[PDB]
Amino acid sequence: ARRLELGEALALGSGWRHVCWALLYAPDPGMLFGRIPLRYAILMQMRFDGRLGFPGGFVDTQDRSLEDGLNRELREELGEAAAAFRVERTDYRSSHVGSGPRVVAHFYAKRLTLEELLAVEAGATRAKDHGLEVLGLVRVPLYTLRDGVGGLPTFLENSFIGSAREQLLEALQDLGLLQ
Amino acid sequence: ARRLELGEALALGSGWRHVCWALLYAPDPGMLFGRIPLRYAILMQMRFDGRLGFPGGFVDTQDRSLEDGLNRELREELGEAAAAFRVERTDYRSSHVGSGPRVVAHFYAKRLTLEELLAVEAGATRAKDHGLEVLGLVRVPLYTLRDGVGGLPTFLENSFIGSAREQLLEALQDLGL
Ligand code: NA
Repeated sequence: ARRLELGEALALGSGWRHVCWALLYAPDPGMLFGRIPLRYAILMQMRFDGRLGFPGGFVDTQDRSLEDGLNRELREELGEAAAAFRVERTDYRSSHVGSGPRVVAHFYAKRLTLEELLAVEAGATRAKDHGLEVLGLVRVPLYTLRDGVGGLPTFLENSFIGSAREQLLEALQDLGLLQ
Repeated sequence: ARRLELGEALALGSGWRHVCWALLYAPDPGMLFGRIPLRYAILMQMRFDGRLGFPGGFVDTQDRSLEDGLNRELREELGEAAAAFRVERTDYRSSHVGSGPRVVAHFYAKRLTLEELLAVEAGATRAKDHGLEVLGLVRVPLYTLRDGVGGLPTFLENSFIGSAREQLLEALQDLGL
């Protein structure tokens, strides 16, 4: 897909929709079976349309900026625990020309505490969106199991919204969250 | 993949292993967007290997029964709120046998109240397996969006464990989908 600089993405015409996406993650010393290290807890969401994506949403008229809407979309999607933290410009990573009509996507990534992250998993089922535009949260498995396939490689065979799969890969590399 | 009656599978030597799956569902009057009926809320686990499947698991020998073992497995995976109900032999649907691995797979379905099922979802992250063998719970979308693609058919392009996708399609056919 077509990478764009943030400023050129804000410059696009009035017929463009802007959509904001957050990778929310925290460190995880946990060990699966006491032997495979999780390394980090990273969240993704099953969308209404059967696809895996990131938390976020379309920025609306009364949004004074990308971040105020992003955070607003998160609270609607994840519930009150999202209020504990605020995704900010420093967390911004990239902007992409999405798919379909005139849509451009902004990708953020925000390190939390494991308690913060867990507190968002635990309340996510009382949110406005849940059971409607949102079907379920899952953690991205960062390990590859003994048969060579189960874990991350298998998990990437799933359906992703737009280009989420590519943004995820890029972010695990840039943030060093594998190997 | 062959189909077996229960007593046939229960006769088989002790070294054969047993795996038991439960499809938990509940009527959901909900309307997605105000326009698309949900009909039923059904739950699926995303297992540790990246594959989606029903809650369930292997029986160990401290499990007396197919059902104790199944019901043991659900408490571990979904938490305390699984105790609201017990999956019984009356909810048995079928059994299947594989090629290579010597395991019989038994399939169950258990009708909940919607509040029962939401308590299972709400309580799910305090379950022992959460963040280890279970990565999270999804609902199954039973609709198809206008495009013929978004919804159930895309949900079906995910990766699944074993006979889950099939077991789901089987259960949807009986329910009136
Ligand atoms: Na599991």
